[PDB]
Amino acid sequence: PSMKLVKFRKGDSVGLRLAGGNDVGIFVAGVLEDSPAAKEGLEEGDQILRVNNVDFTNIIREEAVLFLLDLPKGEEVTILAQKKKDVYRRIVE
Repeated sequence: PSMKLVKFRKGDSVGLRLAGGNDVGIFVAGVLEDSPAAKEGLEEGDQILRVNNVDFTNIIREEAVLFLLDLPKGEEVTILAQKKKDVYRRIVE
């Protein structure tokens, strides 16, 4: 509708730093310089809605982190996201 659907190959890690969790949702807090996730256009302040076929709209940050780590190395990741800069800037507190 007015979102982002990105597909990139995970190398060693997804290179995403995460903020939020549970109620507020999972947000990109940092995207590693020149990583596949960056090149595909993911950016600090996007909300992550779905990773592959897993809904990310009510997940505890620590499970989100591990799930991203647990994605298999060298495989294609599909991320559904939406830019929520304003909510994000409020959220990080």
